[PDB]
Amino acid sequence: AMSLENVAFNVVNKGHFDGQQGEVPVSIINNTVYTKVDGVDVELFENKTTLPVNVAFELWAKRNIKPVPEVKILNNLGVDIAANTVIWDYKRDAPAHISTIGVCSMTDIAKKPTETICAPLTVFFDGRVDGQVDLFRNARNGVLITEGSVKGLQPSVGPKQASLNGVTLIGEAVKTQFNYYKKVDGVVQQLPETYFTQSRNLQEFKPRSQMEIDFLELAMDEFIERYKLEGYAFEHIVYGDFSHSQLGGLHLLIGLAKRFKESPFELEDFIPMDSTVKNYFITDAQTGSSKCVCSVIDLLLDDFVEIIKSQDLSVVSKVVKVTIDYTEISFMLWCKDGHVETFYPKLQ
Amino acid sequence: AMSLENVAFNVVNKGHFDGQQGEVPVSIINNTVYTKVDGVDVELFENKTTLPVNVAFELWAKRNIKPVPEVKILNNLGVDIAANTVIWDYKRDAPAHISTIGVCSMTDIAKKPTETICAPLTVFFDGRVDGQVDLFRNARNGVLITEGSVKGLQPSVGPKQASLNGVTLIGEAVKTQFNYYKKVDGVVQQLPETYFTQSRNLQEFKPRSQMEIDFLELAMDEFIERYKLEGYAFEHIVYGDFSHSQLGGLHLLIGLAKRFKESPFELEDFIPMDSTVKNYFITDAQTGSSKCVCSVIDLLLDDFVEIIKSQDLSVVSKVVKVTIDYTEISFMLWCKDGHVETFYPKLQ
Amino acid sequence: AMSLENVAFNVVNKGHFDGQQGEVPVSIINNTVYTKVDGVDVELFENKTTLPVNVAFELWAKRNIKPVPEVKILNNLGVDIAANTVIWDYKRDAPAHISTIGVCSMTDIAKKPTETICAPLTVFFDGRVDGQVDLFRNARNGVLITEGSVKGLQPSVGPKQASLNGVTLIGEAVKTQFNYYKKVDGVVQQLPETYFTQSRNLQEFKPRSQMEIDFLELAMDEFIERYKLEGYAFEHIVYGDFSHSQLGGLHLLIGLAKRFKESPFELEDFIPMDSTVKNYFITDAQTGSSKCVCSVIDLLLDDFVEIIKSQDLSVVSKVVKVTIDYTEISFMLWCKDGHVETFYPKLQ
Amino acid sequence: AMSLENVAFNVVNKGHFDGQQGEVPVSIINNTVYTKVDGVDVELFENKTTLPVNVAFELWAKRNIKPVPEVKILNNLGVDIAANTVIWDYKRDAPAHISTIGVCSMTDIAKKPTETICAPLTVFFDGRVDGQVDLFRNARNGVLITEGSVKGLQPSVGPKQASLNGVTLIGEAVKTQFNYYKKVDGVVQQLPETYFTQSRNLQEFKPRSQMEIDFLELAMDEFIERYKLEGYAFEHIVYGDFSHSQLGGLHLLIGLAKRFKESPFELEDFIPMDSTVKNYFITDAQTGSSKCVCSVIDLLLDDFVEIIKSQDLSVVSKVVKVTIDYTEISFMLWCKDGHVETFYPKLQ
Amino acid sequence: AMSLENVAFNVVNKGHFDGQQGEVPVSIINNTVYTKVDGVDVELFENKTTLPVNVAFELWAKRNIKPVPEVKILNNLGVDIAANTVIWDYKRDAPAHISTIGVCSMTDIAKKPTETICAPLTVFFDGRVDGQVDLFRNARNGVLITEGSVKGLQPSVGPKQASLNGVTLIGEAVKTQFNYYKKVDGVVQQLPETYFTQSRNLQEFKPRSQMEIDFLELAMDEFIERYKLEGYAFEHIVYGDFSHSQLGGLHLLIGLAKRFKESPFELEDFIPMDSTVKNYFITDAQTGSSKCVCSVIDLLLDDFVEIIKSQDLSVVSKVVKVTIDYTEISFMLWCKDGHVETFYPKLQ
Repeated sequence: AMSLENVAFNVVNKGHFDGQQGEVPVSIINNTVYTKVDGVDVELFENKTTLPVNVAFELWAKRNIKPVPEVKILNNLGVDIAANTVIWDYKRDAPAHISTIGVCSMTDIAKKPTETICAPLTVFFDGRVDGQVDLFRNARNGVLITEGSVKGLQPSVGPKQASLNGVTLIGEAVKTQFNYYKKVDGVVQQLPETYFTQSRNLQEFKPRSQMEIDFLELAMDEFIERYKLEGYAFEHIVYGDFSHSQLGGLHLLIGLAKRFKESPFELEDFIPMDSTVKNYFITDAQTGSSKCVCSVIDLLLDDFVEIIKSQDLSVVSKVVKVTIDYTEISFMLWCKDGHVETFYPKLQ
Repeated sequence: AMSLENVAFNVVNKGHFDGQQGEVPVSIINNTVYTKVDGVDVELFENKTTLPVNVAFELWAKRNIKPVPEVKILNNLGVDIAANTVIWDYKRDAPAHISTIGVCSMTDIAKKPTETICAPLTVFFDGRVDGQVDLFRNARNGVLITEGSVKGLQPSVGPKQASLNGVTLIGEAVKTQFNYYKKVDGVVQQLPETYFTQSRNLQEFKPRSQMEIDFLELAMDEFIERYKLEGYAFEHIVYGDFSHSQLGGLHLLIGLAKRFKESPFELEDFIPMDSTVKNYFITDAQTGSSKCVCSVIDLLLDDFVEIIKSQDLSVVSKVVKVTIDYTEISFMLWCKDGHVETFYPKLQ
Repeated sequence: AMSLENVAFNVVNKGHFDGQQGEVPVSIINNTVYTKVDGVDVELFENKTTLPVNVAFELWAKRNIKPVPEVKILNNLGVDIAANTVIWDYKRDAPAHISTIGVCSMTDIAKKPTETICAPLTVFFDGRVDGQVDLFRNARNGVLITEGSVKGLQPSVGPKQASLNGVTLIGEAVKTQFNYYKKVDGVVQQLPETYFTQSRNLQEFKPRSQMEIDFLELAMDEFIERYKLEGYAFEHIVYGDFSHSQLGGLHLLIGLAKRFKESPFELEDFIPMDSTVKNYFITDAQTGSSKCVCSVIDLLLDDFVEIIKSQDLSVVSKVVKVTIDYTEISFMLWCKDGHVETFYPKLQ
Repeated sequence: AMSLENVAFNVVNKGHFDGQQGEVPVSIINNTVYTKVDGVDVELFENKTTLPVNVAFELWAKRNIKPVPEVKILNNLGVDIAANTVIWDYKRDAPAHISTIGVCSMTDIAKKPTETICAPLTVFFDGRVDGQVDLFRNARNGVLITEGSVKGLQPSVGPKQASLNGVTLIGEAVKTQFNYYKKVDGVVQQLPETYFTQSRNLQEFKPRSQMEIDFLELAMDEFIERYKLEGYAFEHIVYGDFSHSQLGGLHLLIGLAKRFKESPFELEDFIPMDSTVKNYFITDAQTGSSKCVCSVIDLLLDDFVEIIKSQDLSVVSKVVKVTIDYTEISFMLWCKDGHVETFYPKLQ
Repeated sequence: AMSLENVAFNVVNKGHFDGQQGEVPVSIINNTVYTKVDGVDVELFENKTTLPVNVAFELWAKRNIKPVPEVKILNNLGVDIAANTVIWDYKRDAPAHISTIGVCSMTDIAKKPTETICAPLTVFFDGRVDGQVDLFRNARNGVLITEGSVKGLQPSVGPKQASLNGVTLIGEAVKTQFNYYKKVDGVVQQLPETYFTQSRNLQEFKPRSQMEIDFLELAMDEFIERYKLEGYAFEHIVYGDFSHSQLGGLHLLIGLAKRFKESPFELEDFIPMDSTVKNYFITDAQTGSSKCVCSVIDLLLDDFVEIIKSQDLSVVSKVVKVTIDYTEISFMLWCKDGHVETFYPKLQ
C-alpha cells in the first residue's frame, strides 16, 4: 500500500521508510516536499536529484541505513543497480543508481533480481539480507558483499571503512569490513590485489600510521632523511610547490592536510562525486599559486611510499598502473638521471 | 501606498519595511527578488516559503524586529495568527502563521483583530504596542504578552529568553521575560505551572547552573556520586550508550553536548521546526552506533533531576506527564526492581 | 565551434573553458547543468544568475582565472563591460557585467571592443593581454590595468590586493598591484588621490599595521591614551556601544573584528554585493543591542586616524568627503564643544 | 559532433535534425529552447516531456519524418525501443519509447541494436532502412515493418493508415500499408487475425463504407431496418441514449460523429495517449446527459456489425474478446431474452 | 510612482497601463501574475518572454494600443528600439525590442531618445506623438512614420495594413497607411522601391484583386490560359504538386489558401516570428505528400505575376533579388529550355 502520504508519515514518525501504516498531509511546491505540522508547512525533503520530486523523496526515504560500501567502490566494481534496496550517494544528494529492483513503482525495472531484464546488469547483493547470497549465485552479473565466508566462493577482503548514513567510518559497534565477490556473464571472477584509499577529509584529517604521524609532526628535510626518501621528489609530489604561478605537485591528500594547517586554500571540487582520484581547482590564499586540475588521491603514506619505491627510474616518462579500490589507476612517472621529477595520478 | 518596489526600497535603504516612501527597480526570477544596483541584479530575498515569492518578500520585510516569544512557546499556547505584525520563523525561513491582520493585502483575513472573522482564532497581542492590551480584552480567543502588570488580569511568568532577529537570547539591553495571558471562548484562562526548555545549540552549549558545570567538567561515576543520582539510569538517559548498533538513551541536550566535545556525530533534524521535544536521526562517527528517532529535550539539568527524582519507580512502565513550555509532555518511564531503566520524552 | 556540450567537456577535463575540442553528455534540469559520469547525473553548475542556465554556465566557465581588480574597484571606476573576458562576481555568483565582447554568442554586443556599439560604454582592458593597451588608446571610454608603465600615459597606483578565483589576496607568486588608467569621451582622465579599503573578513581578520596590532591586543582606555585619540569618540565610532537597544557606532571593520572575538553576533548582509561601504543589520547575541543599518568600512586604522584627525570639529554636523577606492565617500561628522560625537560613512 | 547549438541550427535551417554542420545561439529558460534571431529570442521548442529540456529537444529534432506505424499499434505489439530512430508520440508530445539506440548520448542504451543489452527488448526495425531487415533476423526480440515481401518470413498485413508527422493518413503519394513481423525469444511469431481501428477524428470524420455513408445520411429506425440490425441494441450501443442523467451507450466513433453533427458535447480525454479503446468523460450540452467513463472504439461499422452478429445472445453477461490492432480487446456483452441490451469495449 | 500593484490596477480597471493611480493585491507564481478578486486568484498575465515575469508584465501593460507598423516591417528597416513606447510582438507574445526609452526602469537604457547612449541605435519615432518628428530630425539613426507630409523630407509610402492589438488590418475607422523615413549616421536615406506582403491568414483568406478572385473561383488550366501564364510553372510554384513524397512548389499563400479550402494540411511553423518569408514543415493529410522547409510568401498574385514575368529564363539556376517589405529577398529561379521549372523565396 505504497503512497506519498504514507512515505511522509514514516519519515515524520520514524526517520525514514519503515513499513508503517498511516498518512500525513503533504504538499509539493518548488522541488520540495512539505508536511502540515501545527497548521504550517514544514520542509521534509528538497529534491537535489534529476528524478521527479516525489520519486526522489521515496528513494531517499527507502535508503539503506546500515553500513554499505562507499559509492566509489561500487562504481569501480561496475555495479549498475541494487537488489531490493537504495544506495544513497550523500556526496551527490541523489540515488547512486538510476533504476531499482522491488523498491519503488516509478523506478523499478523488476520486482525481483531474477527477472530476465536484470540479466545484463551488475546487480549489487547484500549478504546480510536473507536470501541475497542465493540470488547472486543465480544472477548473470553481480557484486556480493558479506560479513563472513560463502561456501565454495573465493573471497576478496574489502576496505576497512564503509558509509553509514553519509558518514564514512571504520566500524566499532558495527561491521564495515566486507568480503567482495563478483560475477561476469554467469562466471565468478577473481578480483585483483588492491590498495585502498583512506577516504579522509582535508579539515578533519588524522594520520593512520607512524610514518603519517611523522609527516605532519616533522619538518621537510627531516622526514625525507628518516624514511630514506632522497631523490623521490617527495618535496614536489606530496608537500607541494607554491613558489610559481602554477602550483607544483600536491597529489597526496596528507600533503594538502599539512598545508591547510599552516594557511588556508580554496579547493574547487568541480566534479562533485565519489571517486578514487579526485580533481580540484586549487588556489592558495597566501601565495596566489593556483592549478586548474590538481589530481588528489588519499593513499596511506606507507602505501604511496611502497608504490613509488617499487618503480624503475631509468626512463624520462612512463605510465605506472596501480590497482586501487579494484580499478586500474594510471599514474604518470616523470624522471631525470635516476631520480624522480614528479608522479601524479591521472584524471581517468 | 503598499507595493513590491516600495517594500524593496525600504529593504535596500532601511534593512526591513519601515514605512518609507520611494521605489527601486525589482525583478522576479526563480523564487528570488532581485534589485538593480550599479547596473546589475543583486539578490534581496530567496523565497523558502510556500507563499508566492512577492508575498513572502513583504511578510519577511514586515517581520517583528523586537524580542518576541519563541515559535515553540506560541505554538504550545495555540496561537493561530498575530495582531498587526509578522512573527518570522527563522528555523523554517517562513512566517510562523499562514494569515495576517493588517499587514499585507494578499494574506490579511482582516485589517483589525476586532473583525468577526478573527473571533474563532487565537490572536497574538503584544502589550508593548499601543492599544493591543485592550484588543485582547475585547477578542474571543487570544494570547497576550506584556513587559509589566495588566490591571486585574492574573499573570503567568514566561521564559527568560526570546528570539531577536533569529537569535534566541536572555535580554541585557532589552527585555525578553514577558507576562503571558490567554483567553478561550471569551474567558481568561489560568495557564499552568510549567518548566521551560533552555533553547541551547549542540555546538555553542554553555552550562547554566553549578550541577550543569559539574556535568561537563566531572567524570561519569564522579557526577552520579556527588548529586546522589545512583539507580536513576543517568548513565543511559543523559550520557548515552554507544556500545551497540542502536544508540542507547541520550535524551537530554547537555548529554549530546558533552559527547560532541569528545568526538563528532551527525544530527539529522528530519522535522526542521521549533518544538519542545526535538527528534533527530543520530549517527556516531566514532562507533557506528545509530538511532532513527532520538527524542532530545533541553531541560536545565537541575529541572530534569527534580522531575526524575519526583517519580514512583515501583512499576515496569508508565506515562509521566510534565508541563514544559505550557504543553503536557508525555515521558515514558521504564523501571526494574526499584531503579530506573530509561526515561525518554515522547515524540507527540 | 562553441557549444554547451563542449563547454562542459572543458569544465570536466580542464576545470574551466580552455579552448579544448570534445563533447560530454549534458542535461539541463531546474537551473542546473548536469553531466553523465559512470551512468549517473553529476552537478556541474547551479545557475544563481538572472541569465538563462546555459548562458551563465558558459560565462562562468569562461571567467578570468588570473588576479583581476576587485568588483568594488571596477564599479567605482564606472566599468560597464569587459574586453574579451568575463569578470566573475564571486560575491553574487554572477557575471559582474550584463553583456560581453567576443566571449559568448548570447551575451556579446560586439566581437571586438572597436565596434561602434561599444563607444558609449566604459570598457575594461587588461594590459597583460596582447593588444589590449592599443585597444584602450583607440576606445572612446575605458579603464586600463597594467603590471608596468604605458608609454606616455600618467599612471594611478591601485590597491595592493586583487581577486584570484574569488580569493582576495596580496600576490606573492603573482602580481596583484596594477596601474590604473581611465578615459572619458576619448580623453585620458587624471584619477584622484585615494585611500583603499583592505577587503578583510570579520572572522579571518588580521591586523596590517602596529597601531592595528595595538588595537586588538590593548584595552580601550590604554589604546586611546597611546595614540593621542582623546576626544575623537573612538570609544563609540570604532569599538561600539552595546549598552542600549540601538547599537552605537561600530563603523570600522577592525572594531567588529575585536567584538566578534569576545562574543558572537549576527551580521545580516541585506545587499549582498561588493562595495566600499557595506551595510549590515547587526544583532548582538550577548546584549540584545541591534541596528538595522550599520555602515561598515574596512579602512586601515592608521588611514581612518589620519582622516578623523584631519577634520575641523567646530560645527555640530557636516558632510566630510573622503576619496576611497576612487569614489567620493560622504561621511557624517557629528561634533560638540570641540570634540567628536560620531563619524559614520554614508550608505550612498 | 553532436551539440545543442548544432541541433538548433538544423531545426532553424532544415526543419528537423538533418546531420548539417553549423551552430546557432541558444538559451534555455524554464522548459523552453529559444534561439536569437534579429536580436530577439524566438521559441524553438516547449518541452512537454518528463526528460530534461535539451534532451527532449534533440529527440524531437531527431524524430522519424516518414510514415511510421501509429503508437497504438507499436504498443500493442509490445515494442520497447526503436532501432536507430525516434518514434515521436504527437498525442503525448513526447518520445514513444524512454531509451534510444544510436540516436542521443543521454538516452542511448546502445549504439547498435546488436549489443547484448538490447536482447531482452522488443526492438522496432524499419525495413525501408538499409540493413534493418538483417538486424531483425539476428535480434532476440523485435517487430519489423516492410513495404514488401521478406524472403522466407510469413507476413501479417497491417493497417492501411500510418502517422506522418502527427497526421494519421492512408498514403496516396507515400506507402502507409506495411507488412508486420514479430520475434519472441529468437523465434518468429505468427501474428493473429485482427480487425483494425480507423483512427478518425470526431470533427473531420469521413465514412469509409456504404453502410457508414448510409448511417450518416439515413434516420435511426431507417438504417436498423435496411441492415437487419433489429434486436442488436444499435439504438443504444451506436447512436446515444440522452434521455436520462447517465448517457446510454455511444461506444462507436461514427455514433459520436453523427451526434456532434447535430448537437455538440464535451469530450474530456482524461488519459491523453494513443490507444485502441479510448475513455472519455462525456457531457452532452443539449440534454445535460453525462457519463464519467464512456469507452469509444473507432471500428469500421461493417466490422462492428460482423462482431456483434457473430455472438451468442443466450446469457445475461459475458466477456467477448475481439482481436483489434493485434491486441485482445475485452468487450462486455449484456443480453436479455435472446436480444442485446448493451455491448461496450472495456477501458483496460 | 511606478509599481507592480499599480500596473495591475490599471490592467484590471482600464485594460492596459493608462497612468491611473491605485493599487490591487498581486501574487506571482511561476511565470504568472495573479490578482485577488472576490477572495480568489485570477490570472492577469502568463509570461511567455525571456524577461523576468513582472518586467514583461509592465512592458505588455505599456504596449502601443494604436495601429503600429507590423514587426516584420520594423525589423526589415533595422529598428533596434522604440522612442517612449513598447511595440508588442503578438506573434512571439514578447516585446519586439529588448530595451526601452522612458517606459520601464528595468529595461530603459535612457529616459529620452536624445541621450548619447541611443545614438548608435535605429530608434523608432511615431509622428502621431507630439515632438517625435523633431526628435527624429536630431537623432543619428532612426525610422519615422507619419500619417501625413513632413516639411522637407521625401516620403516612402508604406503598406496599406498595420497591426492594431495583434490584429493586422487595413484601417477604415483608423489610419494604417504611414509615410516612412529613415536616417543612417545622421543622414536621411532614400528608401527603395518595394513590393509589400499582404499579411493574410491561411484560414480567413480574402482575395484583394480580380486575378486573385479568378484564381480562387476558376480551375488550374482555366486560370493559366486566361492570364497567359503558360511556361511559367504556375501549376508547380503557386498550386501545389502532391503527386510525390516530397511536396512540389506551393510557395505563395493564395495557393495554400486554395488547397486548404479543398483538403486540410498541417503547417508546422517551426520559427514562430513575423517575417517576409515564412518557413513551414507542411504535411498534406489527403496525399501524405510532405516537405520540411516550404518557404511561403504572401504576395498579391498580380505582384508575383509581375515579378516572374520580369525575369530572364535563359539560365538553369540564378538568384533573383526582389525588394519586398524594404528588404532584399533572394529567390531561386530554376529554368529549362526557356521556361520556368520552379521559383521559390529563400528561407534566410
